[PDB]
Amino acid sequence: GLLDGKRILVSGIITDSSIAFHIARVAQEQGAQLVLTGFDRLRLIQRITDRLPAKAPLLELDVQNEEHLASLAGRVTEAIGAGNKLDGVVHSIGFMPQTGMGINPFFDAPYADVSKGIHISAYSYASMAKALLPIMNPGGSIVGMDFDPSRAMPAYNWMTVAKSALESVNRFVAREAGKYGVRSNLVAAGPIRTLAMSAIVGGALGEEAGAQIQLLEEGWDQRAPIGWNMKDATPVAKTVCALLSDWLPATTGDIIYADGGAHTQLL
Amino acid sequence: GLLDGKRILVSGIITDSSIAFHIARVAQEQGAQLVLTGFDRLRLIQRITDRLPAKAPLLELDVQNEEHLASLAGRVTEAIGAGNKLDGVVHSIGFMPQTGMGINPFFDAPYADVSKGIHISAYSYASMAKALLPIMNPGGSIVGMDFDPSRAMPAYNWMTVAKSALESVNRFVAREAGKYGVRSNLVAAGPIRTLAMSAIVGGALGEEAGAQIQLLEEGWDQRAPIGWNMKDATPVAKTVCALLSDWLPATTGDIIYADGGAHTQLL
Amino acid sequence: GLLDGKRILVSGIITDSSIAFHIARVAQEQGAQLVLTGFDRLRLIQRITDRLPAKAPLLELDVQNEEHLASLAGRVTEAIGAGNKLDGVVHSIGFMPQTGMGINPFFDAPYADVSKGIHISAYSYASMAKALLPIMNPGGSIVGMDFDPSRAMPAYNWMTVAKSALESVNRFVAREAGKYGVRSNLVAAGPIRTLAMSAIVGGALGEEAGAQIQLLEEGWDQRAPIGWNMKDATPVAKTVCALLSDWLPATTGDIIYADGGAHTQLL
Amino acid sequence: MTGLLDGKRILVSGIITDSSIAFHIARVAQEQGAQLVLTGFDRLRLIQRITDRLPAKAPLLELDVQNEEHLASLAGRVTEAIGAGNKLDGVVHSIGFMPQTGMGINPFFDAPYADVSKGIHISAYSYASMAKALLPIMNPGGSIVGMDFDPSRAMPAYNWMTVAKSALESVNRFVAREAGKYGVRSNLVAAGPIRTLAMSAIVGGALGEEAGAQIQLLEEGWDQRAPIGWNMKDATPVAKTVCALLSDWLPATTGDIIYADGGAHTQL
Ligand SMILES: NC(=O)c1ccc[n+]([C@@H]2O[C@H](COP(=O)([O-])OP(=O)(O)OC[C@H]3O[C@@H](n4cnc5c(N)ncnc54)[C@H](O)[C@@H]3O)[C@@H](O)[C@H]2O)c1
Ligand SMILES: NC(=O)c1ccc[n+]([C@@H]2O[C@H](COP(=O)([O-])OP(=O)(O)OC[C@H]3O[C@@H](n4cnc5c(N)ncnc54)[C@H](O)[C@@H]3O)[C@@H](O)[C@H]2O)c1
Ligand SMILES: NC(=O)c1ccc[n+]([C@@H]2O[C@H](COP(=O)([O-])OP(=O)(O)OC[C@H]3O[C@@H](n4cnc5c(N)ncnc54)[C@H](O)[C@@H]3O)[C@@H](O)[C@H]2O)c1
Ligand SMILES: NC(=O)c1ccc[n+]([C@@H]2O[C@H](COP(=O)([O-])OP(=O)(O)OC[C@H]3O[C@@H](n4cnc5c(N)ncnc54)[C@H](O)[C@@H]3O)[C@@H](O)[C@H]2O)c1
Ligand SMILES: Cc1cc(=O)oc2cc(OCc3cn(Cc4ccc(Oc5ccccc5)c(O)c4)nn3)ccc12
Ligand SMILES: Cc1cc(=O)oc2cc(OCc3cn(Cc4ccc(Oc5ccccc5)c(O)c4)nn3)ccc12
Ligand SMILES: Cc1cc(=O)oc2cc(OCc3cn(Cc4ccc(Oc5ccccc5)c(O)c4)nn3)ccc12
Ligand SMILES: Cc1cc(=O)oc2cc(OCc3cn(Cc4ccc(Oc5ccccc5)c(O)c4)nn3)ccc12
Repeated sequence: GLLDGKRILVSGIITDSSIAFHIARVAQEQGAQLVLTGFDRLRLIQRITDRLPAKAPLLELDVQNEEHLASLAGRVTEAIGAGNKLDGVVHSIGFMPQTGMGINPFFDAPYADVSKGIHISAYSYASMAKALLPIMNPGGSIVGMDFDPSRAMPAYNWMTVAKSALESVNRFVAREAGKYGVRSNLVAAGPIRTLAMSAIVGGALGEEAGAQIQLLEEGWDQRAPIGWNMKDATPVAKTVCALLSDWLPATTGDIIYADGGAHTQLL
Repeated sequence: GLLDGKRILVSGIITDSSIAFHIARVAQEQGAQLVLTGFDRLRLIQRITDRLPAKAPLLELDVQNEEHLASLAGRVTEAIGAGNKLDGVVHSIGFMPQTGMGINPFFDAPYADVSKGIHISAYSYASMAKALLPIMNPGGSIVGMDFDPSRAMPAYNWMTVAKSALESVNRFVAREAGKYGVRSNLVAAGPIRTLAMSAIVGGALGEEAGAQIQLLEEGWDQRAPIGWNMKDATPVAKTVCALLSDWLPATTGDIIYADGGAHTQLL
Repeated sequence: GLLDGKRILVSGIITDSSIAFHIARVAQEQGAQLVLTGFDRLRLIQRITDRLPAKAPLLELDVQNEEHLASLAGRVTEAIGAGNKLDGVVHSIGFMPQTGMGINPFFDAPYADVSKGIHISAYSYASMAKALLPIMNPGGSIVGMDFDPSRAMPAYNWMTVAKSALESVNRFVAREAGKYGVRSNLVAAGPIRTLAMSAIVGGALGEEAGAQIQLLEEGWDQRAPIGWNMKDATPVAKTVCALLSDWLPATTGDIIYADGGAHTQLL
Repeated sequence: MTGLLDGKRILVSGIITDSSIAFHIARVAQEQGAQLVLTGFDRLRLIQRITDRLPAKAPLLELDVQNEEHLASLAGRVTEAIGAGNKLDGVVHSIGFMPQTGMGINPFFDAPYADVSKGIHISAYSYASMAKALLPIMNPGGSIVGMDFDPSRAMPAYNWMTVAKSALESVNRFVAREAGKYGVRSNLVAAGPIRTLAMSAIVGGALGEEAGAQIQLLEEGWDQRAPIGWNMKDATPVAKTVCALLSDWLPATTGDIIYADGGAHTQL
């Protein structure tokens, strides 16, 4: 049990393809006791989370809702029991309106759209850490999901901007989390076919979704020295669990790349 | 005449200490014909800009005002004359509310304040390029001001997140501007005593402002192999002019460090 | 056991303070079956390895001796039993002559000395992977020890160049290892009081050794959001074991920073 | 005053053919008023014919960066060429070499250290040894510029030259620490691909039958990646970037890398 006895809050399950679903599955297989947070369709998410290896309380969390955030630690504490604290927090949340993605012109995305995406995808990492650090044990770990935004790329558009914001937020979350003996890190994952990829990325690409996703999949697997499988979230979930474990105890404010080594190779 | 006969739009002048004031001064000393944009205190900005080596048309430009941005190209064309286009555009604009700066807790900055800062400091780089690219000549150059946000640091707080988003925005503006034969780059300057430093950073640092700024100047100057004088914007102004000129014609989506070499040295 | 049943080669032990000694100890506490390699003071190394939880075979390996490298895989197979292969390889080797370190002028290190340092510290990562890759199992992992060379610093001098070379070598060794299903990563560790730190770094600093090392420990701990203990190799050793495990299976050609997050913070 | 490098005395090393990056650096620097001192290696009679194709006449000095005597006499020979009492305002290092075993389709692991070490000596250590030799005859406000090819990520064919470029980048950061004492800047120009003798003879030669396909993929792929396009046949943009660094217009940039690659390294 890599996470045996650890109490871990995992956010971001929307379907069984979600990276958070696989983080939760691997974490439960490794002995973690989970609290899950879901957004919007809690009744559908409930149905999905029933397919996880073990039962886990499901709490509603809209990161844009200040009352959900203010009552969060209290709702987590009643779910895990008084006296118990969290050892891990998984932020696997992202959003960007379709206007800030795909073939929609980069300059045409209104700031209202971009700002909502930045709020959910980047600011929410600080807001979740602010709400959960008061109930985190020393030695704990906060992990957020990133997609390497160091270079501009096709389709990802304003989400790349949101991920660059996220990386910077992570380094500041590490400064605040250090006061609690808590580490804060991002897992920069390769492309995994999720509902976000299909509905947000795919949908915003339209006529170009097929070619772009094919080129992304073939190019990523070629670039990755050990290959990359866009339909297998397990290596990403295992990396998130390594950061939640006690086996990366000196890493904070950082980014672990679970991308097959793709970011290290030009071609 | 490094910028001889170039029509250059310079935004960001508020006082004679502004980085945009020194860029405007150096650019005019190099033969550039300027169009200056100012925000909020245009009567006072007219007084400051009257101190430049040559008088230049001053236009109002609030980067949050959609009408100012939509009318920008037409107002510039009216200033430079029909049939003329801009060769350079300088974005030297930044803002971050007090809550997102200094000794005020990072976690206590509301997203409304952070979003306002990201709008002005990062999104406006894309909205200014979108407004001005249709009126820019091939071979042109768009330059924005950055402050190395790759590592977290005391006091800079959410402005670091805005600069990280700005760096990502710049890489996407480079893609769009490339279609016009225009380069887009950021100049990451070392610290310079401007109104933004004293009023925004210093204001948010409270009683710890004098010591933190003195510590920053000494540290930066010690780390920089060629030294650093935060009272002198000229080295920074010259670096922006090098980017506006045809002497860096193969550089786009990039950050040029005008910081004394500080970011290349640990101690 | 995180490394249950894995056969791992650990090079680089000279004293019980060596980072490789703690990597070997932690790997053995986690079920790894080790094969140890040592250089020059084999008798001392044998006494040192007698302090490890389990007595592992000790193999002579001077990384500048082509006979030792050409016979390495055969000697390793004699040690771990024919029919058995390595699951992991740890490179924890470094050397730089005194002229290429400390207060000795950077410009005065003769190339013969710098080349020796680069050969042991950087090229040996590729020569070790070349010898051991044919006897490594798919899923295997090669880990090297690095010290963040992205920025110049005092005293490290030509060893910073050797580490920059090593980071590049690591990225190519990942291209080669990838075809065998083997990962290749580096652990950029924070400062640890080892024999190399006192004899090589401290030795080259002269009478400035205590003050410089005291400043390094204080500065590193100050910068690390989770703190840093120069007398504690265990967090570093734990990180190397995480890379040797199946829990980072999508990371290759990469660098994981086991430095307390110090590289992500300016101050 | 009249030219970006007016009145500056600049040493330019690395000219071998008129396609060399150093040749175009020399040409553009002379076009901007720089008085040059050129350095050449091995084929000095052939190089003298190449250096006569430049806009203005410049002295040509022999310099094998692996030769202690050429380095020890260098500042003296430069002082003789520019006149005593005059100093260099710039130094350009556009030198590189890596034996075939360390390049192309030759297996990365089979490159012997003797070969790799020669390449790192010529391509990375020499940047420090040239600075050590020329900093004592450089003026405050001076500038040392070296040539780099972005080694932050592994790539096909570049193999051990990537390792030398990584070492060079780290050397440049330390050369900045030393040059700073003299008020001199030290930077690299990470240029995009340019059709030079090194590309054809060393890279192409090491690529064997894959030379044409890899060069065509490199050429078109870089142009595509670069938001402003990239012309592998035009070294002028790179030459202008080196002159920009040798000028007084990047006065606060040291120990750094300026990318003259059309922006390609910023795009995935
Ligand atoms: N799928 C990939 O290839 C990939 C790669 C790298 C990083 N990521 C990151 O992984 C994370 C999860 O994405 P995914 O690919 O698993 O997709 P997904 O669609 O399964 O997950 C996105 C999640 O964000 C949640 N979310 C959106 N708005 C929210 C709000 N206001 N409040 C709370 N939750 C909200 C959704 O409910 C959903 O569970 C995101 O941060 C994403 O950017 C994904
Ligand atoms: N001063 C430094 O040390 C330093 C260092 C690195 C980068 N920078 C950057 O330089 C730029 C200019 O800052 P400065 O230091 O010269 O300070 P400054 O106060 O002189 O400049 C900031 C400018 O932003 C303008 N601005 C604010 N909100 C705006 C809006 N809504 N629309 C249009 N303009 C708006 C202000 O009117 C002012 O002219 C900023 O991007 C800043 O982050 C400054
Ligand atoms: N100590 C630190 O603070 C620190 C920090 C980051 C990285 N590192 C790296 O970790 C590694 C281990 O060093 P350490 O700090 O544990 O010091 P150490 O003195 O314990 O180990 C250095 C080892 O290198 C071996 N070595 C030297 N020349 C060799 C050769 N020719 N062939 C084979 N082995 C050879 C020595 O025998 C010794 O075992 C080195 O690569 C070092 O640069 C150390
Ligand atoms: N050509 C490109 O695409 C490209 C791209 C980026 C960087 N670079 C770098 O630019 C520099 C110049 O290369 P180039 O492309 O102009 O090729 P080139 O063949 O024209 O120049 C290489 C030069 O190095 C010289 N040299 C080799 N060994 C030497 C020694 N022992 N002493 C002195 N000089 C020596 C050669 O004589 C020649 O003048 C090299 O450092 C190269 O790595 C080239
Ligand atoms: C290199 C490359 C080659 C190519 O041919 O095409 C590309 C297309 C790309 O851009 C589009 C994209 C990003 N990804 C990975 C992902 C998918 C879902 C994510 O979750 C989200 C959650 C909310 C909002 C938006 C996204 C996410 O953050 C990352 N897949 N598709 C990126 C790179 C290339
Ligand atoms: C290393 C260090 C040591 C130390 O003791 O203290 C520090 C304080 C720092 O953070 C505070 C800061 C940043 N600077 C530089 C600047 C000043 C004005 C800017 O303009 C703005 C425009 C709008 C909004 C906000 C700022 C700007 O973008 C950057 N000066 N003050 C950063 C680093 C250290
Ligand atoms: C910021 C700072 C302040 C200060 O006052 O002083 C410093 C000295 C530093 O540079 C010197 C150094 C590096 N370290 C960490 C290490 C120690 C041993 C290693 O092993 C080796 C094996 C073979 C050869 C050389 C070293 C090693 O690779 C890294 N400790 N000392 C770096 C930074 C500062
Ligand atoms: C992106 C990409 C796509 C692709 O399909 O293929 C590639 C092949 C590459 O690697 C091979 C190479 C590097 N270049 C650029 C150069 C050419 C000459 C140089 O000068 C030297 C001086 C002495 C010794 C060796 C080289 C030099 O430093 C860099 N041209 N060929 C690199 C990148 C790609």
